[PDB]
Amino acid sequence: QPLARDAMAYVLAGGRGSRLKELTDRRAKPAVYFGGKARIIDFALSNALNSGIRRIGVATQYKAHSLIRHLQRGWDFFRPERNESFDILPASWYEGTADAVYQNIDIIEPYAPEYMVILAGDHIYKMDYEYMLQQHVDSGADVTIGCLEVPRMEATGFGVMHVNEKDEIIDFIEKPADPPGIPGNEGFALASMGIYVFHTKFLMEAVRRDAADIIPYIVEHGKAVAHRFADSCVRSDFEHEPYWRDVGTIDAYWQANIDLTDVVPDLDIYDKSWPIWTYAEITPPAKFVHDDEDRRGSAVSSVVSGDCIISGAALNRSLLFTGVRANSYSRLENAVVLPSVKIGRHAQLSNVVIDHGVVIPEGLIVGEDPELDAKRFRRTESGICLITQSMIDKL
Repeated sequence: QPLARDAMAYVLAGGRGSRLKELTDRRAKPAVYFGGKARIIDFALSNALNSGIRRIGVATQYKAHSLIRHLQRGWDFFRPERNESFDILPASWYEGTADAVYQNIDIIEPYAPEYMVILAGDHIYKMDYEYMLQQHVDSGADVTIGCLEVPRMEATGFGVMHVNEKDEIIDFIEKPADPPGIPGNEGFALASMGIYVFHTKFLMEAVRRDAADIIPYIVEHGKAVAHRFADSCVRSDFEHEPYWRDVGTIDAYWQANIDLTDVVPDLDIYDKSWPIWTYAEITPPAKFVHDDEDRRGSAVSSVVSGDCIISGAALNRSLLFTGVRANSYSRLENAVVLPSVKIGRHAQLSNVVIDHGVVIPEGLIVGEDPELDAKRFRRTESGICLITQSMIDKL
């Protein structure tokens, strides 16, 4: 009996993405657009669905308006008569991650799932959660915790799990200077994905027995085991390794998107085997016009969504979301361009993330003058400008 039939996925989607700065000023991190493909939250949601988990809850917190609208419009196909449910819970004040689940016990117990699968909604990755449920029951564990096997140095910006010979967890440190290594495989550490499988009876206990803090109390006073991302990752034939991304900074967000322009991308957005569902509208095709001595609308080494009209504009190494209008004599290079952006004639922009809906003035130049760029816009140390409508308005 597939254990997924009896599980509920509970998605924590209050993450602010503080380090994305003005990208997350009027939206939560899980609402952030990714890949010309989806919003970040759709990865976790899609994994649950693809894994056979048909009961999903999503707890929101900060600036959730657009996230909730997205869920309402995109994730609307679950029917309770078929033992399917999708609950949007702005329960999660809020006060904590644990409280996000606690305060909606009265939504959970009616469904009576045998298993809870707690998921962070702010990471991009694909995983078949049935593996982790089978480990969780077979192992007799109180909690199974999803983990990345990363080099000890890279584990420094992570909650890290110190394990023993058979993967049982003996301690946990937040951001360790010298991350405890894996026994017999030192120089790799086991970092926390913030993915926790429980028995539901147990967790209601844990939540209503310590609610009115932290559940690594289980580590010390109980039985926590570790599940490795590599044991249940989903990989397409065109992905050379298990893909996971945090896109925690403007650099990392830019990079993950622009990497999709590669000839052989790390993430395969063309894969059908483990599909990412999202909110999408019927959209006309992308259009390229003008082929002149002075202007040519085309794209090279780029990803272009539908309803994009590239009119005498030159795009190189760029990713455009739906709705973009790029106008004559403009040029984009190394640009990640969110939906519905307009690029005026003669504008030239390089190494930018352009926010949703921004109208870029005729003639604007970005990525020529680093000093002017840092005055007008959010510039990273690496040279990426994040451009919003409010930065454009005060020029």
